[PDB]
Amino acid sequence: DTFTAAVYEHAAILPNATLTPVSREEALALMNRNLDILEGAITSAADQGAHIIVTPEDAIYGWNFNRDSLYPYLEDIPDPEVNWIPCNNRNRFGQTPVQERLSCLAKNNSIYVVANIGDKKPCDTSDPQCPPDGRYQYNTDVVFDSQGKLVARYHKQNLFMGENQFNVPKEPEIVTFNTTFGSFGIFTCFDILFHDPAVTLVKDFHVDTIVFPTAWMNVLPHLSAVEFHSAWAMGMRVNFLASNIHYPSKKMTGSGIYAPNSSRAFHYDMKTEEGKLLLSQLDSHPSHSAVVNWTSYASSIEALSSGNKEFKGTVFFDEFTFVKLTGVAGNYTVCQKDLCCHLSYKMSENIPNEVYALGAFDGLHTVEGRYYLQICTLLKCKTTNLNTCGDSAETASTRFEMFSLSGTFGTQYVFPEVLLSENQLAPGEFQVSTDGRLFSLKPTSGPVLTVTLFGRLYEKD
Ligand SMILES: *[C@@H]1O[C@H](CO)[C@@H](O[C@@H]2O[C@H](CO)[C@@H](O[C@@H]3O[C@H](CO[C@@H]4O[C@H](CO)[C@@H](O)[C@H](O[C@@H]5O[C@H](CO)[C@@H](O)[C@H](O)[C@@H]5O)[C@@H]4O)[C@@H](O)[C@H](O[C@@H]4O[C@H](CO)[C@@H](O)[C@H](O)[C@@H]4O)[C@@H]3O)[C@H](O)[C@H]2NC(C)=O)[C@H](O)[C@H]1NC(C)=O
Ligand SMILES: *[C@@H]1O[C@H](CO)[C@@H](O[C@@H]2O[C@H](CO)[C@@H](O[C@@H]3O[C@H](CO)[C@@H](O)[C@H](O)[C@@H]3O)[C@H](O)[C@H]2NC(C)=O)[C@H](O)[C@H]1NC(C)=O
Ligand SMILES: C[C@H](Nc1ncc(C(=O)N2CCC3(CCOCC3)C2)cn1)c1cnccn1
Ligand SMILES: *[C@@H]1O[C@H](CO)[C@@H](O)[C@H](O)[C@H]1NC(C)=O
Ligand SMILES: *[C@@H]1O[C@H](CO)[C@@H](O)[C@H](O)[C@H]1NC(C)=O
Repeated sequence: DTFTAAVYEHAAILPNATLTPVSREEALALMNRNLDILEGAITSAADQGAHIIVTPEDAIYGWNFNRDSLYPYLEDIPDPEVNWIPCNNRNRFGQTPVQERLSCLAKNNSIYVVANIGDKKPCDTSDPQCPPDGRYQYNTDVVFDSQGKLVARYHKQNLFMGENQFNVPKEPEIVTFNTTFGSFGIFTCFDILFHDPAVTLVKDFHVDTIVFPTAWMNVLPHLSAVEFHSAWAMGMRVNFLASNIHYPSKKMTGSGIYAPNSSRAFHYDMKTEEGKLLLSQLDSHPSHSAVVNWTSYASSIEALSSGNKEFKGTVFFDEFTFVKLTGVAGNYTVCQKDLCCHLSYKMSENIPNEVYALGAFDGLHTVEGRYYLQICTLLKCKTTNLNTCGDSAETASTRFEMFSLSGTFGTQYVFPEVLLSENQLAPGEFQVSTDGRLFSLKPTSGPVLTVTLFGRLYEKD
């Protein structure tokens, strides 16, 4: 059994903003301007045979808000158990025009629709956890099945820096929906960097596929959307539908359809202002059985290089211990604290004025979010100057005939990243071994920007 997956990257119409909160009518008009565009993508996807379509986080109202300015955009989204088709019973829960339209879009096009909107939950001064505002406001994913029925509601657990317009639920919501084309899990944006609910859906609830509305700000060399989201799908052995906001001025671009084996379709564009609809086939029940011990090989072998010239380099405000790669071929080992990284490589030719380095990082990230990292990276240094290794580099000229990366990871959550010039994925030019080695299967189709083993130690957060 297979199915056709669709994702839409959306150039959103943002509200004029801000000062005084708009009226419901002004809020609704903006939301309908965005919905008219999403309607175009949903209908085409459905006409092209897609069983499900994911639309981005904040796609209907954007991201510039405080609690009071956000309020007029919010609807009380009921509990999915309530058994409701808003397209067939429009006023069951009072004034709900957005839910009604999303329900009709899914129903009239006979397709599952995943969208991100805002939930309002009025509360009284009685419960202590109730805000002085008189309500809870949540960043909410809604899922409508092919008949227009609300089948899932997910309130984002992991809020980002300055997302002050929203609340966090007391307990993480582990939201799943079952279909004739697999079991589906859902989470949003920054959730992909945490354990709850992301890891739990995969490891405990055994979902086949994740639907992921995102409004992702790209941070090279490891946290470009297409790169990290496909790495997480590969590391977690799950299908993954990433639907992102298109806003190049904020480095927002990178939607795709990912399988456990490799990427299946992807989109990156920093040049145009246009959205993009992607479609691709996937297995309904892929194999999740291909287990990897990430420290196996690396903890068995001895250092591949001795007494080398090592230097400190900054990668996304994190201080990595690096080792320059000298020669068209080599074997290097570099360590930082409990982590030892090993690389075996051979370039297609040595390109002049292009420096590559092997980096190790074992520590806590703190800038704009706290999370514990263990990273082994083969990266293209931005320039020939070693103090530029770990800086955001978008192009490279060095292809590689072979690579084999590994590390002494103190975690089972390691995401394998392969990123080519210019922010292009490499399907299926690489594989991961049961030993925890990220290695090439052919010479790379294009020049390499990075080959990384991105590990998360959730317990040390
Ligand atoms: C989400 O929805 C899914 C889909 O509906 C639910 O999964 C279904 O659960 C049913 C109940 O447990 C399963 O029914 C039993 O099936 C076996 C036959 O084995 C299957 O053969 C199928 C046809 O070839 C095949 O689709 C199926 O799935 C595959 O399983 C293999 C592993 O073997 C895996 O590799 C694949 O990826 C895929 O999952 C199996 O191979 C029957 O023997 C069994 O017996 C009957 O019991 C009935 C009573 O329940 C009775 O009517 C009858 O007389 C027999 O005694 C059941 O019919 C069904 O296989 C399974 N489908 C899939 C695709 O998983 C899932 O439970 C839902 N989850 C939640 C949380 O709600
Ligand atoms: C993944 O592979 C590694 C390597 O085999 C596994 O880690 C190893 O786990 C064993 C336990 O089975 C550890 O042994 C212990 O050694 C210490 C002394 O050093 C002591 O407490 C005991 O003598 C015990 O035998 C071993 O040290 C450890 N190695 C490392 C580097 O952590 C790992 O658990 C495997 N995981 C799976 C699920 O396959
Ligand atoms: C690389 C990664 N990118 C990232 N992380 C998180 C969010 C996120 O959750 N957003 C939610 C809505 C959003 C609020 C800010 O304005 C825009 C819309 C962005 C977006 N991009 C990252 C991680 N840690 C620090 C910095 N960046
Ligand atoms: C869906 O169809 C119903 C009638 O079939 C119609 O009233 C409604 O406007 C349609 N909605 C959309 C957004 O297609
Ligand atoms: C790297 O290691 C492999 C395996 O030991 C070896 O075949 C290869 O020649 C080495 N290359 C260099 C340049 O050290």
